[PDB]
Amino acid sequence: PGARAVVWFRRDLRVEDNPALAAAARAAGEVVPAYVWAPEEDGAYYPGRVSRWWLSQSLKHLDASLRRLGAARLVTRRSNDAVAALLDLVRCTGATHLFFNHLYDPLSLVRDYRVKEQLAAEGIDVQSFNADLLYEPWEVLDEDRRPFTMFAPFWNRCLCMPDPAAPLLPPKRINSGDLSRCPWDELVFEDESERGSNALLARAWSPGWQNADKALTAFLNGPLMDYSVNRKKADSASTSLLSPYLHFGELSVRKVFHQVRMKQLMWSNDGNHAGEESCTLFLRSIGLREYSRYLTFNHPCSHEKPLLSHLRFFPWVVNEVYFKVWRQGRTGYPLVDAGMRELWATGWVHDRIRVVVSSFFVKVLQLPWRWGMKYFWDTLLDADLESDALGWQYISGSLPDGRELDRIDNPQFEGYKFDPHGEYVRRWLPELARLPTEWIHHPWDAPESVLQAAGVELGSNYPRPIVELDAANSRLQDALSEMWELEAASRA
Amino acid sequence: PGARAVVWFRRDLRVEDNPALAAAARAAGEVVPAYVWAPEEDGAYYPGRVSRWWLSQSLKHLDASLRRLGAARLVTRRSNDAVAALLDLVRCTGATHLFFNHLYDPLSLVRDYRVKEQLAAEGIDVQSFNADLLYEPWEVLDEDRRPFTMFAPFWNRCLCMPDPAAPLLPPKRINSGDLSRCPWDELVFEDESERGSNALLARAWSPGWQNADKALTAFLNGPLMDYSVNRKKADSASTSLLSPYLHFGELSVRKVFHQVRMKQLMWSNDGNHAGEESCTLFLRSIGLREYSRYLTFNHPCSHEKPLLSHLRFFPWVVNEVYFKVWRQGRTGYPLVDAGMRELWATGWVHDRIRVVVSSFFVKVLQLPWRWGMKYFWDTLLDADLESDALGWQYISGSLPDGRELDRIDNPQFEGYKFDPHGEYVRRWLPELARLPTEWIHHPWDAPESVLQAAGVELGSNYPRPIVELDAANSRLQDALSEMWELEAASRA
Amino acid sequence: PGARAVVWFRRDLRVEDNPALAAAARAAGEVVPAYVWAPEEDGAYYPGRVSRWWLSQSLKHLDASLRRLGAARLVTRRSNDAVAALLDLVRCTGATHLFFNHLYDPLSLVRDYRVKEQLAAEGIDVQSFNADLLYEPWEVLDEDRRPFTMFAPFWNRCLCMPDPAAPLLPPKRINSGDLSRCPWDELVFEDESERGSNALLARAWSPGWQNADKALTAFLNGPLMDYSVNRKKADSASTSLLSPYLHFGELSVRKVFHQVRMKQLMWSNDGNHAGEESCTLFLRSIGLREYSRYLTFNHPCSHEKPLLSHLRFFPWVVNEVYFKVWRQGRTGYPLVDAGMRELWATGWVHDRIRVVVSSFFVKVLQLPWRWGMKYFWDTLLDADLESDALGWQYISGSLPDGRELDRIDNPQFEGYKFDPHGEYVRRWLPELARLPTEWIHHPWDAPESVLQAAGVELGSNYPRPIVELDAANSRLQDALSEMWELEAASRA
Amino acid sequence: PGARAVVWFRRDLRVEDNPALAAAARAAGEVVPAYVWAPEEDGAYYPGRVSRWWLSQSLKHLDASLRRLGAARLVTRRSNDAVAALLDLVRCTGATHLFFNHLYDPLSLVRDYRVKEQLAAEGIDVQSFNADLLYEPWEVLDEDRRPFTMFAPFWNRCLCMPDPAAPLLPPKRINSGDLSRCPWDELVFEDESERGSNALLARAWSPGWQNADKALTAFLNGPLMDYSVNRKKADSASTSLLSPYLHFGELSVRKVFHQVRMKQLMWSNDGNHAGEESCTLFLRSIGLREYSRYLTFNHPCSHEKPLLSHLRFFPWVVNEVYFKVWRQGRTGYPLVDAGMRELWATGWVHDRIRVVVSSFFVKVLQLPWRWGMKYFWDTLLDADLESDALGWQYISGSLPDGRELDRIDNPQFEGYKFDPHGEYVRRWLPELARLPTEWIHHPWDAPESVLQAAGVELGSNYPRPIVELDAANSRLQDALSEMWELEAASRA
Ligand SMILES: Cc1cc2nc3c(=O)[nH]c(=O)nc-3n(C[C@H](O)[C@H](O)[C@H](O)COP(=O)(O)OP(=O)(O)OC[C@H]3O[C@@H](n4cnc5c(N)ncnc54)[C@H](O)[C@@H]3O)c2cc1C
Repeated sequence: PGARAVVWFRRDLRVEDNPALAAAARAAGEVVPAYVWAPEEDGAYYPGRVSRWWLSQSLKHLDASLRRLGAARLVTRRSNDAVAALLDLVRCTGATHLFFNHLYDPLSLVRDYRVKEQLAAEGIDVQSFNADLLYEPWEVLDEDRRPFTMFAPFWNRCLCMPDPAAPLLPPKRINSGDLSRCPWDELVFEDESERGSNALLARAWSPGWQNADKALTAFLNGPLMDYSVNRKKADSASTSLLSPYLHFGELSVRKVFHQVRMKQLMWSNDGNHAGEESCTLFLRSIGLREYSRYLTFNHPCSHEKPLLSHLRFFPWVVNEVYFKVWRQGRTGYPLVDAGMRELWATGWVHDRIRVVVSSFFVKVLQLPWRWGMKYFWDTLLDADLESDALGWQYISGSLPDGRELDRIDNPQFEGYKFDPHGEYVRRWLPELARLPTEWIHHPWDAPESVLQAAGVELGSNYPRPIVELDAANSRLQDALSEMWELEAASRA
Repeated sequence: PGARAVVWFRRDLRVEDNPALAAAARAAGEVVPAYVWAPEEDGAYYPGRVSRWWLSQSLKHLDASLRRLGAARLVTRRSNDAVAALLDLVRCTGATHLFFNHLYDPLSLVRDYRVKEQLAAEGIDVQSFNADLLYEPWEVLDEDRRPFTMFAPFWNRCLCMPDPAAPLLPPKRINSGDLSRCPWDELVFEDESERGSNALLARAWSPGWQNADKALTAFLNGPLMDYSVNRKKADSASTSLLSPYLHFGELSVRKVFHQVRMKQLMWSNDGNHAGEESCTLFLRSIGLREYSRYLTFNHPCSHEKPLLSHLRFFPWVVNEVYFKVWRQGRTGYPLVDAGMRELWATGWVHDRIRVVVSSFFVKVLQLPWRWGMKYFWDTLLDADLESDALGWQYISGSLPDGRELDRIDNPQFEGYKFDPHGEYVRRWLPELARLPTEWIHHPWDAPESVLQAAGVELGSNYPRPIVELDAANSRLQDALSEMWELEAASRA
Repeated sequence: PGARAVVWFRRDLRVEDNPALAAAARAAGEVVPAYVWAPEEDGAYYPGRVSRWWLSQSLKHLDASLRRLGAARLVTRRSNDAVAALLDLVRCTGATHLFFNHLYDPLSLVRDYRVKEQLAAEGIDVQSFNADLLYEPWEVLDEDRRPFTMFAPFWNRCLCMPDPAAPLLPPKRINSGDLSRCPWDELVFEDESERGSNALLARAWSPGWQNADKALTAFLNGPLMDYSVNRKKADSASTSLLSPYLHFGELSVRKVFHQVRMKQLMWSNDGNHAGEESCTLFLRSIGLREYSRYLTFNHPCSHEKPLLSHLRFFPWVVNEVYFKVWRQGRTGYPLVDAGMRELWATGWVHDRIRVVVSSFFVKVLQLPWRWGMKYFWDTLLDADLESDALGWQYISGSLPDGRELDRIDNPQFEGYKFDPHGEYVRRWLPELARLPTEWIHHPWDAPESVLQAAGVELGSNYPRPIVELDAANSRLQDALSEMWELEAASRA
Repeated sequence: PGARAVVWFRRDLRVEDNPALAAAARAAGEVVPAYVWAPEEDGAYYPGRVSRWWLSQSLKHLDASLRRLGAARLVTRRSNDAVAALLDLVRCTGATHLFFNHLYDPLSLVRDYRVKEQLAAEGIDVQSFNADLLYEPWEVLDEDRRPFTMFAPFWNRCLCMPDPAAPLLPPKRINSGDLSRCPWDELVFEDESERGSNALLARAWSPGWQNADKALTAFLNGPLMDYSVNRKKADSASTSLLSPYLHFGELSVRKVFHQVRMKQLMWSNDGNHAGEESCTLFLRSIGLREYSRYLTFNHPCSHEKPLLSHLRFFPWVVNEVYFKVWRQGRTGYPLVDAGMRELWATGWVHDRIRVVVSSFFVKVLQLPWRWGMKYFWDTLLDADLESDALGWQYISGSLPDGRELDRIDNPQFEGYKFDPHGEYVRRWLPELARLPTEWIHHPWDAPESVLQAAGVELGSNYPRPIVELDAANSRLQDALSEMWELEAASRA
């Protein structure tokens, strides 16, 4: 009751199960809540074109959700320096207590300490807890006090760890203080050119604290049960579609764990024997994110010692027109192309068809992986540098469990794994909507009298394949050899 | 991992959010679970005819749910002495740790201590926690350290108390020990005469750990939202139908609180302004049970100083044929009679039409309230002596907030409150299915040429009213006067 | 275009597939439509208490349906003489052409001729066609030019007869003439006492031209398919519920034949092999009505030579209290009693449980069948003297295919045929809602310690059986013997 | 019963409401049914690539539907001469009576007479009736005995004509004769190259006698009611999707008229005031087909005096690469291009977006209309030369009510009429899935900094517009002038 504590959140835009919210209305009795936007010294790089578009709309949905729970306001202050914003706030607000939530990424790994040291020097009682992750990366260890180099045992230990915390209920209702009229900077998240041509994201995606709580609750009832068989299939709504919601924290990662585990229970005693297997498998898929946070917290992943050091001595072509063809739906490889048409039509693509397009980048285009990550970063809603780094490691050699860099997936039966009747291609790629599915991911291989049976005439409708696959798969093996050849040269 | 702890539950038949289960598989690594049946020295009285029928079926649904989570068995041991059964068990099981769950009733208020003292003397580490109640009755107090004499402020304080514990998730999976073959007594819950004629309960009710978890989850989606308006209406599925499930603990009382409070959240930001009011009102209705546990823990309610002391000097007629007519659907009062036909057809009746039949017992029949409670006890599934005592206090004078003993409700517009179009009567009472609803709860008052317009001919179809209301409502006031007259006589 | 023809309908209240409507707006170009109410010389007897209640509401639904198709009015004229009403109309209307629809019953068999002879004498061109029946009773004959004495071959011939006429579409839209203000008598259909206590019929039934068109269309989709198995079961919505609609003509009897036969088609090629059998069986059930019209047209059934001549020399008890117990739910026989509670609660009962109550009248009560028919006539909505005569013949000896008069059905497994789990009894008869279903139709036979297991105490709840079955089944056989004994006496 | 009559159908593949079927099992008592395939002297031209694919599958669905109704067989005989096939049949079958159904097209206008003259000379009683059309083209006339030159009054008269015949019910069940083993030629409908790449038609369309009966019955319940507003909108399932079914006769054109008109009735009395307007409007849309049959029966439309005589002296460019771009989705005009991607992906496109692509052919490509019709003929399922001629007349000058040839529709607000939010484009044309809908049908006009806001880069993704619209709309007006200029030259 003493003063007005304040919470400042960045990737925990939710009012349910927000320890920071449950801490501020737990010492103080006046709680004003804030978000800051110092992007320049958020450091290169930024959040990307669409990761903004989402972020703006979440805030709106946080502001008018916040306002309802307790009429202040979401107080928007933009500055050159983050640390020197909460100081701008704390005098402004007239507050003695700043509470927020942890963030594990490198770019804000150090920021929190220097929002602690600079703030503790002003006797301000900065404190922050854990709502973004399920098992705190420093909470899990390795037989005697070491780390995990693979996924397998990190999860297998986590499984018979204890149960992680049930989600806290929201506060009853909260209240401001003087919205003095202290710091109302309206925020700029999108450039004015791509305002209109952004919003079609809203036709396929609907961001928000609320909208994410039902994003999950409508997954459990439906797509969950027959998920174990279909998680690989990309031609249907086979997956949670819940990842940007979980990126920004709009959905509590242990709300879900509680709910999933519950459904498993009911299904077991229901006698549904494939609901449990489906239900365990999902949990592992959430575990992948938990490991992502673990790996960046465990390994440097900062400046320089890069994530993909070990391709340092790799020779790839710096070709800026191959990349543009990749950027769009014109490579020649339909699986890659449907994915590529969807990413940039809608801002999300199935996991398994991320690998096929992201492998295709490094593997057969032999182009600098930095280029891919930026486009990914720029054009994805569910972009965390953390799990999207992990996804670039897995896919290209690195991770001891990640798949073989030396092997180029053959699209025809990597396409039967992920699109068996071939109707993923042909919701995005109707140019070839009619060529039968034997070789819908092949069109080159298939005979020239069948192409005409279904009006694909590569070079009018659907373009001939960039880099005819055989001779990149040669040249990767030579390229890998120079890697091996010149890493032992500078092992001297 | 050291030995085999054991849990013994009585009114907490559930595997989710069972601290006892989460305690035994938390010291020990072998967990066998048990239930005992010493009814003779469970003390007069028993659990009643149907409260058994439910109990048997729950166990079955606990045994084969227990078995699946971890194949032992539900170990059934019947004895003359309860205390001397766990000793029979602990040697048998070869166990060092007995954990169970609290029960607040008087009949087992003392038992737990003497399952502690006798068990602590054998160095056995008896311990037990809180899963049956939401706010522990000793956790709430009164300004300076006193108690609550009404409902109003007990809840109003509880509301801005803290949030009560989120429900614990079930254990992953558990395991026996040697089901030596140590104590398998098969249990007798129903007499063999009323076996067949019991089970129609199963057509309207379906007991079980599981069945209760979906009893709730199908309430939230449907009847919850438009509950604030309809909680009084008894002609539709206006209520949770969730009370026997919550009596035996099959549904966690703070599973529900979490879920309710959540729905309130989503509805508030949904803009549904009547979902919140509906959602708060339900919560109070759960609060009524919490107060029930509070009142019995607070006030003696034991041997003798009875719950309804203050009718001690009341003169009622000991008439055993009035009671039999009450027992069935033949009183003459249709509201009372539909309720009475339903209680004994199905084992549950709406709250608000419990008061009309339970008032009718004390008020116009002027019959010994003990008689009512036993039938209630004998014929209800959702029978706890605790809340069903509280419901007999409220209804007859006692509780400072309970309604006036001196006033006899007039059935005609107490029937419009609770059955406005009159279709509760006429699902149970079709003898008069056709007399229009102006006076469907009246039939006496209504004119003798209308009775014939709808073929009620009181004394063939639907019997003339026992004790024509006017002259019991006289005689209660005289009866109350002798109470007042002879309580001041023995205030000498 | 010449003048204003007029249509007058009595048991064809519908605007679709009404040849009379399609004839008047086919010579004339002005069409006014009318209904008359001469009940006194409609002849004893009347239409019964509820057959009115329906009739009033149909007219209302014809008047405002008529008005919409073409704003006149339904013109209501009540008179002592029917014939002298259309003369009152024709001058009034200023009309040259009166068209209506055939009615096959005896009471209006002669009326139509003397609405022809008296009207043809005034040079008025009376004409009328066929919309009430499917195969015109004079259209079907017997090998060489004879009649049918059983059902079996009447239908078997009708089956490979030709297809009967598809239903005509309604007129586009029609128009009056001067609603001069010529004959507006408002009509009296119900006595003012039983106005209010009639309408609960509206809760279970909803009469009307329109409401009947969807009464059918919602039958085909649902209850039709699994009708072949369930037509006998009375515990569910196993049947069309379409008979009063079809009595008054609100549903075209060959609209349905077309629709049924269509569904059979689609199901056959659907591969549904039980939809065809179900679909044929329904058709026979409609055939029963067609035969009814045939039998009254074929056999005198008029004044006197009564339908049940051959029980003329039968001795039954004239007891007016047995009949009153029958009238209500108090006989002692639950199957009979549920039916009896439903008839008079709602105005319709399943066919198969009509026989059990209507047999019970003649067979074990041995009471004058006239008494039953009047109550049936008075309390049924789907009352045509035509098919409800046929149903009294079939059930009591007469019809060569009707079941044996000498045999009294034993209620226990006539009740398993028609109510196998026993939940028909116990939606209407909840007094015994709890006694298990082994002997729910028996209660006498079942042991006195089970009655108490389920609180039936015959003589408080559910009354002991009138005429304990054995000794009526004796006495029918003696009664039948005196019939046989004294028919051969007056074969002298 | 005398002999085996035979029916031969060509564009009436249905067993319900097939007068030919109802005629053969009405003189004869043995009925064998047949279809012939003489395509060479069916005359140029053929039926097109997909009109076959449908036709094969219908037969299959007729053969095994025929077989079930009555086990013969559909007897498939292919010949050089049609007339000399039924002679091959009639001896073969040993039959005296050949009945079929009328076809109004020119190519078989004469065939029927010379399947009559050659067959009547062999004393064979050829006869055939009317099942393909609703009002027989010789049944409607013009004030005094003339014809109709516009649609408007042809329908307005037809409306207050009489009601056309209700649909006949199928036969009960029929039977062969000796399937001697007389003429079983298996039929070739598709070339073996385009077998596989044809069938995806089956994913969007499902042909068949049966499948068409439910194609309609699921239209009435849903899309019918809100059809009056949405018939123009092409972005949803706004229309019957019932036209190929109605082309081949699989759906009876007066089954539907009956059903539609019925729904109108129920909606009127339902009070739905927009169901009637919607229901009338559909009927007119069926009327368009009726007029089509009328126009070809009325006007020569044969050899030579072509349908589009009056563009005889029109100069268009014979350019075979403009046409190929049209053939596919690459014109530059998104509305045109989505349509063009759908036609050839799926074999059907909305009516209103047929005009925009078919106008675009004649109007801005200024290419020979013959070229369009063949592709239409080749790639449509719902291809009748009859109504698809009429649709080419209407769209290009001809029909006195058809729209102005001189005016080129401006795509931007012809696209708001037909695709208001722009989601038709972007189910077929996702290359531009993201450019906002202000100018999704414009992409040229819209500014070069917005193209980049949504990654359209015309010349990588979605190609720059063939013939930049302005200067075809110039050149049509010059082209029209030479028409006018050189028709008056040869009016000399
Ligand atoms: C004469 C009388 C007798 C009663 N006997 C019992 C009994 O034997 N067992 C029992 O659980 N409740 C009893 N109650 C309380 C209340 O009527 C029942 O909880 C109600 O019948 C349950 O219906 P429900 O499932 O729709 O509860 P809901 O309205 O759906 O809400 C669920 C919770 O409401 C609680 N509740 C609501 N009202 C009360 C109340 N007055 N007192 C205590 N709890 C309340 C119940 O514990 C229940 O768990 C009695 C009330 C009266 C007036």
